[PDB]
Amino acid sequence: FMVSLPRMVYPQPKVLTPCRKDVLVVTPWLAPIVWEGTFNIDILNEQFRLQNTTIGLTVFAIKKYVAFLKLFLETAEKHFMVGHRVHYYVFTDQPAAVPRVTLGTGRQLSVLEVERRFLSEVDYLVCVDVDMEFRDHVGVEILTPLFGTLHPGFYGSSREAFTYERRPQSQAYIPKDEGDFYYLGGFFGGSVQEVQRLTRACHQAMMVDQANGIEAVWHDESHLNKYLLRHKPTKVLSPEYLWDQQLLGWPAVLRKLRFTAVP
Ligand SMILES: O=c1ccn([C@@H]2O[C@H](COP(=O)(O)OP(=O)(O)O)[C@@H](O)[C@H]2O)c(=O)[nH]1
Ligand SMILES: COC(=O)CCCCCCCCO[C@@H]1O[C@H](CO)[C@H](O)[C@H](O)[C@H]1O
Ligand SMILES: [Cl-]
Ligand SMILES: [Cl-]
Ligand SMILES: [Hg+2]
Ligand SMILES: [Hg+2]
Ligand SMILES: [Hg+2]
Ligand SMILES: [Hg+2]
Ligand SMILES: [Hg+2]
Ligand SMILES: [Mn+2]
Repeated sequence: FMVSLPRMVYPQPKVLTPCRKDVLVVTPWLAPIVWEGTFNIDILNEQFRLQNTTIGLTVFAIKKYVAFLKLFLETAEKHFMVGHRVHYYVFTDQPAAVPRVTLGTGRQLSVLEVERRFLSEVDYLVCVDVDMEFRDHVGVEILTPLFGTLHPGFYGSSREAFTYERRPQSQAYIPKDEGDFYYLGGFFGGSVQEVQRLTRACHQAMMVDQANGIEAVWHDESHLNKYLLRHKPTKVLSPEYLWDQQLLGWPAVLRKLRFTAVP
């Protein structure tokens, strides 16, 4: 049950004025593609807060990667789901190496040394790479049953150029005439149920490939793309959500660089 939104004063949307004229803002299966300018964050924040939404953010930090945790968490505190309940899940082989980062109210962190727990603790799961930093707003506009993010190096490429797994012997196989977009393995998420369905599917597919003596060209990312091709995401995030300014600069089409690679 969703309660009514309170009175709000904001610019009236204009039916005869496109949001963005330079980019596709909706997929052929009617899923919004999230770009700056397409959403009113005040309306969205209201909608999700009225649901007392809790977002889980998962990251793996093994070996030398534990060094990226401090900046990742500090910047997440400044830009990730601020105002909402957040639960960080850090999977690491070095529990004692996790930095002591100060968190805002309503936010907590759990260290898991290297399920049904996520189903009882959070509403949405966001899975990202740790060697990154938030530089701008990453909020509830991304929440939906299942979302993928456009790879910053292939958003303008034709499907034929996509680095999908091309060997029929692999479960991640996608022919040259198939494919919507090339999604990043480093930033995906959705409801706990949908995320677990995706990871369960990829885990099984990778096991089959392993038994068959084959390894997808881009590992988990290849399987993720196969899954999202066959199970269309309900929202697609623009490259604003995972960029590398060092390797790609700051194009005009990107009004904001929200989450980026650490040099
Ligand atoms: O030895 C590793 C390799 C990868 N990772 C995690 O997996 C992510 C993605 O792999 P990686 O960053 O090495 O490649 P990229 O995805 O940067 O090409 C890393 O950012 C970490 O979050 C890790 O913890 N230990
Ligand atoms: C995930 O890659 C990045 O965040 C940096 C992208 C920089 C611009 C060039 C993008 C294409 C080459 O990057 C590599 O692409 C392959 C798939 O073809 C994998 O996604 C690699 O992780 C990525 O580094
Ligand atoms: Cl993860
Ligand atoms: Cl991840
Ligand atoms: Hg708009
Ligand atoms: Hg995850
Ligand atoms: Hg998969
Ligand atoms: Hg997998
Ligand atoms: Hg996957
Ligand atoms: Mn990475």
